[PDB]
Amino acid sequence: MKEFYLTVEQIGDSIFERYIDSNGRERTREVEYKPSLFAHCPESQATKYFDIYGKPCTRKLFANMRDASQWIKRMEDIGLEALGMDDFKLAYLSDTYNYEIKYDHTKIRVANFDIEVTSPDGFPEPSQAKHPIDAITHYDSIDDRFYVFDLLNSPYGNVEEWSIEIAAKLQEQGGDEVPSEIIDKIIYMPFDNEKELLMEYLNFWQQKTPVILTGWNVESFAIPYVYNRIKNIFGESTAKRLSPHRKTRVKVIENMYGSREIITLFGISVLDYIDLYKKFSFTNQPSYSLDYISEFELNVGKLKYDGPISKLRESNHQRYISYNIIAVYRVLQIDAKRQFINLSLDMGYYAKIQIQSVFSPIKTWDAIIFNSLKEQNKVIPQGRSHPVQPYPGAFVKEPIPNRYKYVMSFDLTSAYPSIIRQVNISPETIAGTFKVAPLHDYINAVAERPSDVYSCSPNGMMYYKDRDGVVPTEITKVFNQRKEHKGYMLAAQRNGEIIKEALHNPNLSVDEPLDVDYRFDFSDEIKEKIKKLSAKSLNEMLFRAQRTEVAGMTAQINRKALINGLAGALGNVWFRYYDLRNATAITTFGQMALQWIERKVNEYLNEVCGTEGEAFVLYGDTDSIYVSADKIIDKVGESKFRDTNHWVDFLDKFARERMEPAIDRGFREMCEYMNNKQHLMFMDREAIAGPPLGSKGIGGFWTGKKRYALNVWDMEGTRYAEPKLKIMGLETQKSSTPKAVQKALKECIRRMLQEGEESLQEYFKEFEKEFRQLNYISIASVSSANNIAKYDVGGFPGPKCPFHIRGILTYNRAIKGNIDAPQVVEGEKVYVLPLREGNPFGDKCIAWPSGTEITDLIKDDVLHWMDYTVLLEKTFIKPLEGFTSAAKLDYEKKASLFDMF
DNA sequence: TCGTGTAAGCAGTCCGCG
DNA sequence: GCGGACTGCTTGC
Ligand SMILES: [Ca+2]
Ligand SMILES: [Ca+2]
Ligand SMILES: [Ca+2]
Ligand SMILES: [Ca+2]
Ligand SMILES: [Ca+2]
Repeated sequence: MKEFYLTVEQIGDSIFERYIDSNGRERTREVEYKPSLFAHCPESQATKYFDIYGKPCTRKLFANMRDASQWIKRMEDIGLEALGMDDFKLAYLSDTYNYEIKYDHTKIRVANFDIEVTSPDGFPEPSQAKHPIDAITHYDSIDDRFYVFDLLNSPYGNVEEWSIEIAAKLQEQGGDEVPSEIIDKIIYMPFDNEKELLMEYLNFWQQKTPVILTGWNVESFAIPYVYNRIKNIFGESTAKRLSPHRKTRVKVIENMYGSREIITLFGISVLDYIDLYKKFSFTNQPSYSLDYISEFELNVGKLKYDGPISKLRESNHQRYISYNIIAVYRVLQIDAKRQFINLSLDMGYYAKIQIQSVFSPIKTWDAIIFNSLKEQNKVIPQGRSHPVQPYPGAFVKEPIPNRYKYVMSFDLTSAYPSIIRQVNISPETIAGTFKVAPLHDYINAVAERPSDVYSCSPNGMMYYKDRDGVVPTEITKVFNQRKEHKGYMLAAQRNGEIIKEALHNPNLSVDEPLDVDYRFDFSDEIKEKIKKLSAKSLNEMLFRAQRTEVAGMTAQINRKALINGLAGALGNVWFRYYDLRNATAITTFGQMALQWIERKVNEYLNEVCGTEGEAFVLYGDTDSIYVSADKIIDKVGESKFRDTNHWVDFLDKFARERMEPAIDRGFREMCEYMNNKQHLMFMDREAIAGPPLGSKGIGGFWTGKKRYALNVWDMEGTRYAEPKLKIMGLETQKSSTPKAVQKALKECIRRMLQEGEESLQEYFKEFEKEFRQLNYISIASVSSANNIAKYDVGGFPGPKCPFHIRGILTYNRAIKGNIDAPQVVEGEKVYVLPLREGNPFGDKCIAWPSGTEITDLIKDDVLHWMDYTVLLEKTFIKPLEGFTSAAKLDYEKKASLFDMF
């Protein structure tokens, strides 16, 4: 097999590399790597190295890495550019792995771990590590085993061994319900004292040294706690054994307000799953406790126990250990679904970076572009300092607030990357500038043609047409990967809809789910077999189809994010290729493209309808248009349609055979106008939306920019078994809106779009009547909580104190004197409830940590004093009034002359 | 919230508005 | 009460 790296580090003048050799074995080596950097040289000096602008360079070979770094400093002192890759480990990987890396994940040691620490005096701070580590569960991907280290004797209690037999039993048998599929994979090790536990853990770690290290909050809690606890008991040298090279660094992570410390373990790649989830999931959750996320992702019930976690070990050690094990398994289950580890490895090896660098698109693209340029003997420019400067972004059309009955939407495939490719936007393809006219002059095609030689953006920039820039070249490669995975995702989605239809008529039989590849549209033979299957088999197939769709989603959406991140990075001062000329070239072209195509679509539709000046495009944001299809339907007449699916077919055909060719013609003209390198503006139909045929549903509505709802029958070629709501911006989509309120608002919208005014009125009346019965957590608002200390004046709200911070201050007064009560953590999320006048808490609201029950000390009082009237008005009635007034509809029945009977 | 970009919505504070 | 200036938060692209 071809060799591949596992980890790489610079330690002084040495590269430390862990890698898989050609026989599939893990090895470690120290290499005295001699880096090269570059300086500009005279034209007369023969060379094969050139900078990205074609200026010749001399290569400078250094005796060591320190000499290279010192040379960079002196070049700054002199005032001359020091060219080349200044991150020497990236240069090392580029030299050592000069080929597309093919990796074998089965050879990569992926460790998932979690620790328990009993603490009687509050949260056990990792920087202090003053309490014993009393449990570690460490899953190893190569062994496929859960290694359990269990402390039986502690100053906080002596306990009996954990029982695997009780652990396996149902909760109803008094067991812990540790999943049967992992029972045989547990290796249980009890210990008489903490010193022996930790010494054995370190010996185990030496034998099975993680390459990828993950878990939940491991970077912020488990790793620093373990490091500091070992450091406190044994000293620094022993704690450094967590690093295969015995090197660690306390790393200070800084943000807008305050900073925190993590421990860098040289030769390990830490990918904290909470951070993977936050970057790659595209959710925004009210809470990030493992319980909360596991319930959301897997539909598993919360791990239930009695009393505080600080007393769980002494009261129920059995459950304490089982829950530690299950917690590790839950992360593995989430990854089996979301496949974020697989993604990180794919992207990391593609870029040739430390795997943990996948969190940084700037680092990722720096590596990709460096490797690409190096292939041609080209030399990357030195990074420079730039002041942060604002620049313009996208155009968003102001919609007329209204109901919109029939709607078809269209948007550009990978808009900004497509613009980069079309225009040929790259640091080294800049050809010059032209005299800019107002944007509307380009939009309306009255401005003079920018260039007869170069490819242009309406911000004034001109680009070479003879050759592709490195940015277009590399962005295309990742775009092509994205396209492949999106294909699999959409096929799985379409396959899912087939199964859902079949589920209307399940067969009374005993059978098996079909062995199929859900990434490809089901053949006719598979469809016929599906129509004969039982509900059990069909539901298992639906589950598998949906898991395939999720896998495709992860792969495609994060590749989309990477290429969009390149366009964004051009506007970040820390990017080697930062250039506001290029950043603005993209965004300004985008504004033109949207408004240009709005004009073209309006022109086309006025032509087919025989009208003048009519606005068919009702809305657009960045790269999208929403087209009113009422007149198209009305030209045929609703009476002529057999059912809903019939008019959906008709609009689908109209979009594909009439609209898209017209859009394409419009964009081809624009490409010629701007003299672009290649026509790549592909604006495909997204949604077909409308009310069910013969209903009183309104179909859709807009309240304003970035705020709308559509009843969708077909999305990017997926024809739904049941209509699906596309809701954007509205409160149903905001993590701040209470859970039960999101649900109620969604049903209100569903009724508006599908059933009509009278149906909406019936539901409103019932919700208003019953909502006080809802569980307090389900009706609590949510907010991130920053700057608690800033607004805290002697425990009371200072000037301009935000509402949610006021709530936290209220909470803090109510729990004062308790070391056991949960503390609100700066920067994390809180639930928030309004309080009625004259409550014992002395203020108008209270807040507590999200994803948790409020502490028993105050729960009963909070419940008694909760202001249901304010809650309802703020979270439900106000947004609903917004929806209904926009839609020209009433949520309460108005009086009429009929009432007199 | 360490980690690519901008546009833009709504909640709430403060305070003007005769 | 509603708006504007402002902070804070969050979402859509
Ligand atoms: Ca725990
Ligand atoms: Ca798009
Ligand atoms: Ca059937
Ligand atoms: Ca879009
Ligand atoms: Ca599309």
